Amino acid sequence: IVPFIRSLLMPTTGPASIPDDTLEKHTLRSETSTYNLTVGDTGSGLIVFFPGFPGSIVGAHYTLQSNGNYKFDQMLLTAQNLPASYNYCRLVSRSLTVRSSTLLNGTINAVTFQGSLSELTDVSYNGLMSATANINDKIGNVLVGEGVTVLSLPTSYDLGYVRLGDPIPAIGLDPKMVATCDSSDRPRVYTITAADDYQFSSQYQSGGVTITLFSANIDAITSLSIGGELVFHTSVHGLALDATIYLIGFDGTTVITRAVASDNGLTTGIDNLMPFNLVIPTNEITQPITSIKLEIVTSKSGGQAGDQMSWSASGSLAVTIHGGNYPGALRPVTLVAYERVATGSVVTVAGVSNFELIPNPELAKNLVTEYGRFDPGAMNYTKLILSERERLGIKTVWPTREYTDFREYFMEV
Amino acid sequence: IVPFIRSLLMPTTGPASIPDDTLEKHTLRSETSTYNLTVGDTGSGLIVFFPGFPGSIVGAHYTLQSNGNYKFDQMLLTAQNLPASYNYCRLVSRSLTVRSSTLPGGVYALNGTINAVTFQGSLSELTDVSYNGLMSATANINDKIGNVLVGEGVTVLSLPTSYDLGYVRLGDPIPAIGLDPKMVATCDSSDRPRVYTITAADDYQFSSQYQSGGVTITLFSANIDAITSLSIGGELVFHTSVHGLALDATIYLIGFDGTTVITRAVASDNGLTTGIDNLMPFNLVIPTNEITQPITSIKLEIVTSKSGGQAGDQMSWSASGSLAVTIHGGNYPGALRPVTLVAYERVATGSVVTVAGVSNFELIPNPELAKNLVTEYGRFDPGAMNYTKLILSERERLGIKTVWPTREYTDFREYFMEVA
Amino acid sequence: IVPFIRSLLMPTTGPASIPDDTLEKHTLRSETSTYNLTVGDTGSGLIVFFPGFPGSIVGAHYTLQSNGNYKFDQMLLTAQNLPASYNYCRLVSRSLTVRSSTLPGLNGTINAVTFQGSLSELTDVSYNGLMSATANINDKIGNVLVGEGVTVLSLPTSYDLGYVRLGDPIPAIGLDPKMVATCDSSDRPRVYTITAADDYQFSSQYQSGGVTITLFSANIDAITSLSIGGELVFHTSVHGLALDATIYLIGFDGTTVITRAVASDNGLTTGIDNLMPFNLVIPTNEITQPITSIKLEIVTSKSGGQAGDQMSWSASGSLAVTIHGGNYPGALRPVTLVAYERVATGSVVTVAGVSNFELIPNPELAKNLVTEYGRFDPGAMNYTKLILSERERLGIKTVWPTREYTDFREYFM
Amino acid sequence: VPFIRSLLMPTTGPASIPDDTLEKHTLRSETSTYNLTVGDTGSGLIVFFPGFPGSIVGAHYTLQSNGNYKFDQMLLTAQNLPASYNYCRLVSRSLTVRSSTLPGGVYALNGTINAVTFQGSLSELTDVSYNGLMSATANINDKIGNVLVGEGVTVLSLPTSYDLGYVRLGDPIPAIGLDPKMVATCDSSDRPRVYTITAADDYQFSSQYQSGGVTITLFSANIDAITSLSIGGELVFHTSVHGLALDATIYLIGFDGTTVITRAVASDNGLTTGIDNLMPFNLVIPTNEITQPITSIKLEIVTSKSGGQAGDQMSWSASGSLAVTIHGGNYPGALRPVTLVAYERVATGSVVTVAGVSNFELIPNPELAKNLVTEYGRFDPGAMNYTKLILSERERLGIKTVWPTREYTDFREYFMEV
Ligand SMILES: [Ca+2]
Ligand SMILES: [Cl-]
Repeated sequence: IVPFIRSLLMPTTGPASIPDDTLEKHTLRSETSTYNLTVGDTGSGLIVFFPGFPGSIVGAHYTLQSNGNYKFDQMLLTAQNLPASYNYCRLVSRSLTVRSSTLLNGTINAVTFQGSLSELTDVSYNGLMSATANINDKIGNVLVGEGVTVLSLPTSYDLGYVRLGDPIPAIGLDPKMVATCDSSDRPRVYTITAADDYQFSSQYQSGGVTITLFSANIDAITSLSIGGELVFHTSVHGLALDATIYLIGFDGTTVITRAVASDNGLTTGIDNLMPFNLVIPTNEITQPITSIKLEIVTSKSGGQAGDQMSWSASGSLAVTIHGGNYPGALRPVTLVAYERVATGSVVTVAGVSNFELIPNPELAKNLVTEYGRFDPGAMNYTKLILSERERLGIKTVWPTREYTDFREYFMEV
Repeated sequence: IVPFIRSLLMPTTGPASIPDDTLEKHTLRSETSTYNLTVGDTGSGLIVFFPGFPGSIVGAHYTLQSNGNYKFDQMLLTAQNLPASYNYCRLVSRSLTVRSSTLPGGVYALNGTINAVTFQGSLSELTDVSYNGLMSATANINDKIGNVLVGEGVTVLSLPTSYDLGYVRLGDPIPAIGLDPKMVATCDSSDRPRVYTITAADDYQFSSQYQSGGVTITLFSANIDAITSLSIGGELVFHTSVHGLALDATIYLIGFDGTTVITRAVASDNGLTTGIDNLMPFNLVIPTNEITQPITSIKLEIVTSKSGGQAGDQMSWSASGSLAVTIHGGNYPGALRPVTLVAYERVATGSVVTVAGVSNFELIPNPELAKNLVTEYGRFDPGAMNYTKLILSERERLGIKTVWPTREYTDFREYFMEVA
Repeated sequence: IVPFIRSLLMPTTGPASIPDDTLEKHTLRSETSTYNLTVGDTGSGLIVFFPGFPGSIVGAHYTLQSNGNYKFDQMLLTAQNLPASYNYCRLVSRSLTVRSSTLPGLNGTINAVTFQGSLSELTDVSYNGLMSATANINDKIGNVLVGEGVTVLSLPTSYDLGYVRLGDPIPAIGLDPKMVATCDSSDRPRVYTITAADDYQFSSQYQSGGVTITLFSANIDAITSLSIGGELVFHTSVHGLALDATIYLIGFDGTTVITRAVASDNGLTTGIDNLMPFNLVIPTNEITQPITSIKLEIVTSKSGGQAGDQMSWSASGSLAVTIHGGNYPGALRPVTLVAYERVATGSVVTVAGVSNFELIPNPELAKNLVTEYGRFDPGAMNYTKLILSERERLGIKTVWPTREYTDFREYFM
Repeated sequence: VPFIRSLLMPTTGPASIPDDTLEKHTLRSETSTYNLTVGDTGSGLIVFFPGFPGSIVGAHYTLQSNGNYKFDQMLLTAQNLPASYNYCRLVSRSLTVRSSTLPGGVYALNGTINAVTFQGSLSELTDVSYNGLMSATANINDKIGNVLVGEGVTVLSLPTSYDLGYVRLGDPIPAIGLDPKMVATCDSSDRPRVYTITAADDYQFSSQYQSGGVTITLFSANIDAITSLSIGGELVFHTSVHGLALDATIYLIGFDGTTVITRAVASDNGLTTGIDNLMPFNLVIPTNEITQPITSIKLEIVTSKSGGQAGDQMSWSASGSLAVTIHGGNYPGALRPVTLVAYERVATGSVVTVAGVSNFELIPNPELAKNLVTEYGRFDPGAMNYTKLILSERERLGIKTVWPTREYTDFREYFMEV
């Protein structure tokens, strides 16, 4: 039987080279993921998986709080940090199982959504059953003790190798200095026109008046840039602006704040320029970002109760998520939700990720790389299997008992 | 016969999945395009088609004016705006026919001819866009067609510019709320950007006698191409020995018809301090909804002024700097190149030039539609790609054109449905 | 025989279309490369080749100086400048031979290796050090006699690569005769993210003229246009301080290739966020030799100051260095190094090669150059995959002692 | 296979449907021929009911300068089936639309057509403009764009289910009455369509007196009807004000916005304070009163106070629901699907010519039964499977519901050879 197909459908058996046309000298590796997550007091929670992520980021766990909000717990990664040993990567296959081990203890709903985290319209335990219309991309009310298996299915082949966000040789006065070469090919770009002759008007107030000009859903796991410019016009004298950008997490928490304008004084009758020159590095992102908002504070230094403060603005920003549109980098997303699990129980996660990799300079001295086994009918066979996906029942989310049966039905044929 | 081949060569029969290695779960759709364009007073005009555009923009119509300049009429799109229902797209196949359908009351004689050609570059790269000059835009005999009767019509057939192309983000709206009711937020076509680099000045010396109101110059003008969002960055550094000088700088994006599509202030009353590097950064983002017609050039204007100046004293400065124009997803094959031009002349004024076609796509639904639209990997068809490669390699022998006199394309369709 | 395989393994026989799925109407061309390089007084040197470069840049020659440093000699290009006639390109195959052709008044050996990273990533570039840059026995060759020479053969780093924009000039007019405008290689950018400071504390006693520091230095790679964006934010309690900041791009030989002012007499206001944006664009025509590092200099000054006056500030910030089209396979990696030593001073090291391309003509040439999809050859790709997978068994090298490569050619014909 | 021939080429005549609805019947073809006149905008719309089980083929509307459509006339079959038959089933049908003339002053060609088959009924379309129609369906074989009017378009009726029952034709029944204008028919009834509307749920109405009463429209809803329907239900009115009286009328509006039928549902109905005032409807709208397809219904209420004076108050609260039953409305083909043929830029005064054939399975009325033999119909073992095979390969075969006539003609040849 075809190694690649075996690897694709049964990732835990090991890696195999993707039988496409991306002929690069590489090496094959398997990285395990093991976590024992703790259940909060509502007995409900959510694990967000990035099934196709080309690297060490596997997912994020959130617990549902009594007030109905989610709260970030932690990231789910591979056993080792790939960027420390390799510079390029391609995902070959992956599978993870989620089940309670601190065992009749609750149920799981799981779905594979074709967009990115912030694009979900409903993330409730029952709402997720509608995120996709594909019957083989959703699974409902599986007992937590039996568990669910997430299987990564392709979102395109002939994908390029991805830079891993590996550190680069650098020295600096600051011991907290960080330098990396980031995943960049195939950037995702968001364009936000925040104002088109927007008129702001308000009575003076010591300390100024704050407004949130806009708030938009965006997705980011790794480095991103925010560029652009706002132009302000005013008839009033003595106004000064303070502007700040906030990147918010899925749990509503602020993840990043950046000053864009500080005591920026406005001159009457002229175009007042407010540029954006922001770069958010990966190490600063502590949990997935799902929204961005801009705050503007208007103030009049020598003002007094009664003066009117006003200005008009026009402008657009561009948010670039480096490598964001690389299939698997932000989309798709597989959600595994659980409810009614006894508080304090352990939700156990166990999986394998298989990659095609290019070693970093030091490791390259000892790691041989090759083009990889020629297998003439491997791709055709894969295309045949995936086109017959519904007839064969190949799911992205499975009740583990069924996936196990599926594995037998495959090895004994 | 191989459904993909049938869709490729006869787009109006419907869509089919591209038999390459880009295995994504998707859905297949057909969008029609129907337009009844009006002929201006010169009886001449030009339709610019973007045969490989991965989305709803099919082309643009320009009428030729008596003064010899073109004038933008309107964009030609698909029946519905794909970005409103889908987030990702790939072009499978497309064909459009152009022919006259009317004669205003009074004209007894039908008149008019069409010249059409497929140019492997983007709009602003054409060296000649006159009715007869187009015939030389390419050397490939199967990518040009001349003097076809307007009443018979021409058929534009989209031929591949590479397979295994990735899905493209459609410029779909994202969830957002704002104080401004005119606020707009989208996720744009970005993979494979096109980048233009312009060194506007390398120690350029500017010198001129003061003048109330300032002195204006146009530092440079360059041809670039943009249909959707783009950004402009970089910087100009100014040096001066004169005191009291201030600069005003503006960027202009010009359309194919010479008109200004977009203007952006880059510098406003920016004072220049002597014996210091004066910095003028560019931080411009031009969203898609602001581009009303294809952009074919960019130019930079600088206004030098001396507030407390009088007739007689000299104004001057030296500058150095570069800008980078990034067209988001601009180099995605089909996004800007290639271009198919259909020119017509001698058509009775007031007649109707009718456009009708179909576009076929592989699409990924937006979140709301994904709740009701099933997506799949798509029929396995073992020899479809080989057959496609064989047909295209024999393109000249088989006579598969990108532009056809419609009668011939119709004959070609029959000769195809018989042999298969 | 399958044309493509013949072209791939024996580039000097001419071009052939790559049998992948990138179906573009194109034309095929061969560009030769010929150089007679002069050996310096140490008798030692280094030629850096970009085997997969999609265009006219073939390599760079450096001589080793008595003091142990390298010194840039010149670039190695194709006979004609492709961007002047074509706008898009893909590399089909390439091979170059390096051998001594002169005696002034035998001498010397060559070590060569193909490294899977880019120039600045090499950990050791000495004649002997190179032998360990890779672990692949077929990507290194040692102590070949210079008179016999070495042959560098370009092997694929992925197929189904897109066409690359060539950096061709665009129509433009300007007041400055020195004005330059091009459309650059851009798809698949490489991005470096550098966090230069995270509340970095700076402090020093005044000094007429200012105190200079080099905040950081990092290795990066660039051959063609790149851009630098981002921002530094400065805080200070002292009054009257002003900053000057400069970016330097350094070449492989340690020399300064490019310098850009980022801040000039930028005064710092107390108790506020002082913004220092980066808006640099470095055009290809300004890069005279490969860039291997970037550093930032900051000069702090207090105009009206006197001994005892203390100058201090804290800073935070990140920059993003974007190398346009830098991650396109072949544009920066891999690199093939050919080092020679003990060659008589004043000798001629002769370089001779052929580069084969798929090209799309510029507008003017398109009027007379016919383009086509290219020969259908059903099993060409499979055969290529088979050959590359049996690379080790067949002994297909990226660097060869020329005599062996010649025997290999016969054994093939 | 005769059935297939009839289904794909209706003009060749009728054939029995090879399903399981074994009834003794007779087979007939009824032609449709119309010469429609183009209005001053040069634009118009013909609405076809491709699957209608009877003589109603369609309706023609012209587009007016103000942007609204104006009803011209119904398109029927040569003869009125209900006059000779009592039951019916549609076998197959096709119609062509093309211009056949030129108002003097124009000499070559003028006009284009957009056509589409929508799977809903008329009022359910979201956009009926010339260009908007192109999106009514996502099926490429159910739409056709910018066909030259001189060449024409062909509408081909494709099935919306088989094993459909026979439909009563709305035939007259023996009846005598004192009124010469009396009418009695047995209507299409099987498979009614039903709309349920809640017009008010404690709605508060409040207004100042006014001579003649104060009028309001409680609700307005899109519904579809071509033949008889009934409207039943009840409104309940509560009030604290004494002396109030209500007048309530139901309006059935046509596709062109005009009122087609009105029925009083309350006349001078006085409201008693502190009690539930009931207002029951029992409206039966017979087919002959419906002059053009109905696309909406609205409820008008006039509140008055006979002995009131300026400054007097009028208020009440209301609750109510109604059921609109379209007899036989959900019978497949009766209301849905619909095929729209839109034309524009046609010279004013030109003639848009319609020509088609409808094939039916029929059961004669009592008088005709005396002379018309009926039978079960040819046994054709594989006709149904062949039909199912052709329809499943619809996209591969290119079998359209709307065609540029030249292509349909080519399609006919390619079939008569194979
Ligand atoms: Ca491929
Ligand atoms: Cl890219």
